[PDB]
Amino acid sequence: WESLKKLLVFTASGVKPQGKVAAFNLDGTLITTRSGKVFPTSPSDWRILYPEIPKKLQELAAEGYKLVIFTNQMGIGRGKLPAEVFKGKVEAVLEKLGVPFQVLVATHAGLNRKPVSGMWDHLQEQANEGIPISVEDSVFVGDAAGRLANWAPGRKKKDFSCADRLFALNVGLPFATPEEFFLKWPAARFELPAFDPRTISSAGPLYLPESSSLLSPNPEVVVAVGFPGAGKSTFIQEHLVSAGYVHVNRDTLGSWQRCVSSCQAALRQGKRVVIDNTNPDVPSRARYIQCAKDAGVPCRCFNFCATIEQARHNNRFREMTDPSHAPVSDMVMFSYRKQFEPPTLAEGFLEILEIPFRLQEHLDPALQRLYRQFSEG
DNA sequence: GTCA
DNA sequence: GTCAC
DNA sequence: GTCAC
DNA sequence: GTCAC
DNA sequence: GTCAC
Ligand SMILES: Nc1ncnc2c1ncn2[C@@H]1O[C@H](COP(=O)(O)OP(=O)(O)O)[C@@H](O)[C@H]1O
Ligand SMILES: [Mn+2]
Repeated sequence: WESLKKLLVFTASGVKPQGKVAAFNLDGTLITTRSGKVFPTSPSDWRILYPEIPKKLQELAAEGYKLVIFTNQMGIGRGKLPAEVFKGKVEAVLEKLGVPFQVLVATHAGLNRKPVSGMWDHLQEQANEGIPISVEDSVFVGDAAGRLANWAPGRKKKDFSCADRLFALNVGLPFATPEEFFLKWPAARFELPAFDPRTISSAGPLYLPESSSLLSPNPEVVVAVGFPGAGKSTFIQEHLVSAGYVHVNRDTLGSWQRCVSSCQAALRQGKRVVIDNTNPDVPSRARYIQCAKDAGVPCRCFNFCATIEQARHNNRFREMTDPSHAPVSDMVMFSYRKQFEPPTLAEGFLEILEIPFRLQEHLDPALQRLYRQFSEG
């Protein structure tokens, strides 16, 4: 065993560096509960999932594969499951399996939690003896495979997650469910998430209508509207603030009232101001429209188009890339969704720019890779 | 993020 | 300093 | 309660 | 956390 | 402490 950075690593005696791997998930793939319940009642509540398993694990072992387990255990980092308790469930599990295994445990959220590919990377980079690992000559077996309800005669309930299949996808590993793999069952029906980060691009206009202009040389108030994670601050900094707009932000000032004051003062200095809040509904936007009317200046709306799933994906990406910032929770997202009212001219706007979400152009490579990965099961 |  | 938000 | 598989 | 008290 | 899930 060893305790690393948001990661656990049990390495067995007899585990040998190899250039192909056969990796599995733990719960639901190698073992299951005797209870028939999701989580283990006793710490004795576990049995091998199929009797075929140790036999196949032995063939693979001799056919040269390195044997590895990729398991999410966040209940650990969240204090719902003491490490040493779990630390030895797998030690136990290993013996009944017989074969030498290498175990990688994702204790927390972030790059290491499947479907994101951290644990895999940690293996090719640090956990072998530098010997490369052929992705296509490898394989991942997992039960979190997004299978539909009633995916087989016996099996009624839909999978709780598509995390294992998506992990495979992000890596490029061939994938199979424990039944397809161990029992030679035929591929089951399944569905992937509706939002696919791989097909997001930079193609198309930065804003609509294209006839309009992003900036104005005269004082105005620009009111952003959009989910947290829609990319408002990033866009506003790159195109408005760096050109002289005063950046007014509740996150920074503490209250809408202070935003209003600060907007008022900026207009008094003859400046152009942008309100970088979520501003989801008519009453939130009216605050700033009123300021514009009072100062006798135009008010425009930048309406950020990111969908909830796009914004959630960005939020996950922020957690992994920018930790000093506090994670927005889904509750915040669902609340925005219920509050939301489309911006319209009747509110008193001079115009409304729609700002579609467009992948960042010259994005650094290694972060493009990360951004491209499915980040939730 | 928000304080409606 | 407490309060509703 | 909001980061158990 | 800030607002209005 | 509130919210939607
Ligand atoms: N156009 C874009 N392409 C790729 N990533 C983006 C884009 N806009 C924002 N991001 C990333 O998404 C996250 C949210 O950005 P941010 O501007 O803070 O959103 P908001 O201000 O709407 O909450 C950040 O990680 C940021 O780097
Ligand atoms: Mn922001």
